[PDB]
Amino acid sequence: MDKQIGFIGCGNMGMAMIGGMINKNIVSSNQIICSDLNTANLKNASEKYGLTTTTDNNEVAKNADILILSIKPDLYASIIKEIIKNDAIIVTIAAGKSIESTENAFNKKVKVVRVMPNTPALVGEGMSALCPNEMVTEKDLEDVLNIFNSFGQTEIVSEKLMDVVTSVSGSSPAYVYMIIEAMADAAVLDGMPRNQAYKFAAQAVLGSAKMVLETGI
Amino acid sequence: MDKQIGFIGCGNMGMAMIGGMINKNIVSSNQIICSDLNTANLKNASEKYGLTTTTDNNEVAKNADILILSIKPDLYASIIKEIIKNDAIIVTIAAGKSIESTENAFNKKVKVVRVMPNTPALVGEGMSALCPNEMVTEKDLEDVLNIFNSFGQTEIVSEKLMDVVTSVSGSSPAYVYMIIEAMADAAVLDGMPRNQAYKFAAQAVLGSAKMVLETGI
Repeated sequence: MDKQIGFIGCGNMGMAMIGGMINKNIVSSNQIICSDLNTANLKNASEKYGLTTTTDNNEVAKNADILILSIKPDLYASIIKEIIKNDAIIVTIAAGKSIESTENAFNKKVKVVRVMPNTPALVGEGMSALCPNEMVTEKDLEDVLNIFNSFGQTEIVSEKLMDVVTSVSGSSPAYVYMIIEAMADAAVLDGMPRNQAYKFAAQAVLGSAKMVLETGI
Repeated sequence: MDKQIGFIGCGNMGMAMIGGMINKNIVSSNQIICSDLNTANLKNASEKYGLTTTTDNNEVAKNADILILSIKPDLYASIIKEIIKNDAIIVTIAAGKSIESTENAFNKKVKVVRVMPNTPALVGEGMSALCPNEMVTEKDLEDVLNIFNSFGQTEIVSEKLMDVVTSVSGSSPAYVYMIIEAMADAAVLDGMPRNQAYKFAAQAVLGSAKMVLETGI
């Protein structure tokens, strides 16, 4: 896409999203601008991707066709705008704040997509739940999906199920770590080196999950 | 590679390997020849990939620089050759037969790589253990790794650990199905549609496993 992408917040999750978009050739680095409250994060974004960085959240929002907000739930009210483009798509992540809440911060009729991504986005295997408001068009939604598809899978869900979404992704790590450790320990006891054992176990788990994902619904 | 690839056996696993190699541009379909005892399998290979098929296992072996054997463990002794190229790499899959055993069937000094792949190769997320004999060169091994890398991960293991390899991949499906079902059921009880619930659960598991695979050894 020829869209300008703006990130308010560029810690681990922002970096993950930018990495996906570049890896999948969805946008070029010269189409991305970011801010963060932490200077080390700006430095990391700049040095890794070569994108435009700024200390002014207004410079990010000024030209952004898609504006991604990845800040503390507690900071939302503060950051949220008269400078945003009239047709900008606002994307809120690490949902803890509803679409209603975000609409009432901008006041006006604004396009909003509330998203709940998860940690494995960091390795290109995220699961992202998206919920658009009524201002978002079919093409607008397609653009946001293309972004989240670049580092994981995506699903459209009602806002009422976002709680259920958090539950799934909050539980998975413990469940997975337990079965990987079990398989890896059994292998180590049978003579396999530990680093090799974890690789076999993790990839075995990943492959079985992919089988379920792709075959037998 | 400019190598001719030969498959004796082209059921699910052969099809998986061919699909990976084509998907990753490792070889073109015009570099692949296959046989199988089952006519429906030959038909499937031909119609899906457009490769050369034959009812003669000798025609497969005649020109193959890499010969992949994916038949019944019970059929190995029968199929195994004076026609094979002098420098051909013999790849045995679904290991139940040792390198020693395969060497003694060919009689001569033959290059052999015993491989143990697993079902999720079918979806591009296999875990393959490889063990070469002393005739295989560094470049020979690299070529075989490139093939198995095209539908999964790979590891070089001693033959004594192949038993451990079978154990890991034989146990994973039950462990994974149990945690995916658990997560999916909890989501369904909380109002999420079942097909959506399985997608979230499976991708959550896949992502956590990828995190272990990539970060923290």
